[PDB]
Amino acid sequence: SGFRKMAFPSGKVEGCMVQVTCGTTTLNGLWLDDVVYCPRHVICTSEDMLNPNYEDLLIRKSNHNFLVQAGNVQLRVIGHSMQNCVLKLKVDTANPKTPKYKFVRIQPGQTFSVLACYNGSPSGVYQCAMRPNFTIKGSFLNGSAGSVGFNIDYDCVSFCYMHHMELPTGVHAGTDLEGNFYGPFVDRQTAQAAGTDTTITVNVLAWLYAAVINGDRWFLNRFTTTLNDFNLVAMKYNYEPLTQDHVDILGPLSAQTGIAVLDMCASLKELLQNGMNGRTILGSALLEDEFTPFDVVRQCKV
Amino acid sequence: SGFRKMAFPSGKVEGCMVQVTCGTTTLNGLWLDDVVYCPRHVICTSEDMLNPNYEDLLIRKSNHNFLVQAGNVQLRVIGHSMQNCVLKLKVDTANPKTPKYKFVRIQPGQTFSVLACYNGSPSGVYQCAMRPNFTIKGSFLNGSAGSVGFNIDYDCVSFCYMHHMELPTGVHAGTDLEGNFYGPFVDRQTAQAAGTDTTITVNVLAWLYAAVINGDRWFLNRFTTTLNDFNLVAMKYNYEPLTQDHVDILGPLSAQTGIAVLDMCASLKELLQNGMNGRTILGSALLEDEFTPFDVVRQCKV
Repeated sequence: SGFRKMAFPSGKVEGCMVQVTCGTTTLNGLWLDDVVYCPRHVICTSEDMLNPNYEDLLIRKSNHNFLVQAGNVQLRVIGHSMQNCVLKLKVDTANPKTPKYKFVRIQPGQTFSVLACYNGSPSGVYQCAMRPNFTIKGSFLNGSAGSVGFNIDYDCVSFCYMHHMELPTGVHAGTDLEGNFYGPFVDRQTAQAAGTDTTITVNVLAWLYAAVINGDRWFLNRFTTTLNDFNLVAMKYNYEPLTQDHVDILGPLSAQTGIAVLDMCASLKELLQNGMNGRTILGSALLEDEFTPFDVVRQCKV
Repeated sequence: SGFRKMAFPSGKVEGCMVQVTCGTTTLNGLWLDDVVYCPRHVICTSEDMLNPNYEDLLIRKSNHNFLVQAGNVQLRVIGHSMQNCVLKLKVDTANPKTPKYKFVRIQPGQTFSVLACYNGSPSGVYQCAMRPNFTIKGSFLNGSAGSVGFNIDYDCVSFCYMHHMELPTGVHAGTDLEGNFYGPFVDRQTAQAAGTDTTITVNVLAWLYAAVINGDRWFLNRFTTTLNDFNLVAMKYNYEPLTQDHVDILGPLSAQTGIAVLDMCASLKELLQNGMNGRTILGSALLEDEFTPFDVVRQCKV
């Protein structure tokens, strides 16, 4: 037993990280088959981040202006093309370590692992969620751009995030591997800011089921609620609405614990309105919302 | 910006995990060079749980009774030995993925990355601290014994933990890689209890520094303290003693923030005597003690 924020094993992604350098600017790239993906802001210099004309910057670059190193193996670039807000650098050598993979765009509320990398070298792996306001609360220093987020299912890597930038409140914004940003953000210096964030209700319910599975059940009670009475309280506490589809998705955990979803909602309602009164749930004094139902099922097994 | 529980990249350790089966019992082993290390209770049957005599159980086993599979490769056991609570199975092939490595016995309060594995297949990675009472709070189900904990420094994997068992309170116990158990525990299914745990003071101070680096400053104040006076307060709250060597190890974080270590001690003292008044620090409503000073510098150093 036990329940922990767990990331996926990072080995399959580690062998895909490379360093991309354009002039004096270096960040990380993702080397799959004979293509290296990286944020397009690598082609800027200090006099360019204000209003970059990315189309014109890239045309004026030649293939020999991109220095791609996979460890100490130099990869020769033989084509460069725009992919929305990332670059696809074609190289002459296929990555021998390319895993089975797909590119997937994740929904707010879904989790993934992040391999934080600097200078093409992995530093750490951690788990995090795509927030409802399309940011992630990551841990990233300067040079982390091009670090990727991913899920792994039966040795297939589903890449879902590439890191681009830090917003003024310290949260992080980035794209999918098709180069489209999550949320309204742009890869320019603007006054852009994260919108107000909310709590991921279905995940908090999943985590309370995990707590029940782990023998932590002081917050269960005899009350039940309707879905709508729950959602009115949830709104008041800046929680996302719970849909019928979320209730259905919580079906497997409801069956395993014998606790109906709307009874757990009654528990959550009481926790929102009265607090924990000094108690903890799974070691936490706050309600945790970065575990999905799938994360609980995979970690708690049967 | 941002602060997350961050594990080391797991690739180097993933290539060392194998499956060891004896009869109906399966768990994980660690394959380095031509030796597989695994918990000795793989040789246990139903009648052996309360007081196994492991000398007897091992003599009743031949090299052929041990099935080792690395991926889809059967490894031939050509030798078997018991050292303390682990078994060393000599196999006929050296692991080609053996990383540069060492075996180390970690000290209480130190942290490590755990690669949780079932059937020889890594499932997840997460951070754990060796508690002062020599347990860890992990996430381990049946079949996870032989999962390892490790740190990585300059491509060298320092193995510090092999998982063996779960105590009745739901916390975890295991050995170093020479098979010596952390704490007074024994690998048998008896009523065992850990001592009351204490809080790892140097790590709380490290995390307060992480909070300051990330913009939380509300708990700072002008009071300072002696090391001696603070340690009287720590003793009163079941906090570990702070040594002068802890103070030295916090110096890089005092340097980056401008807060003298004994001033941070004064802040911690006020936090313990008053609580947080519903405020949070780095997102938590509790003081967190599972980050070492090195852990904070790894994520925060400019």
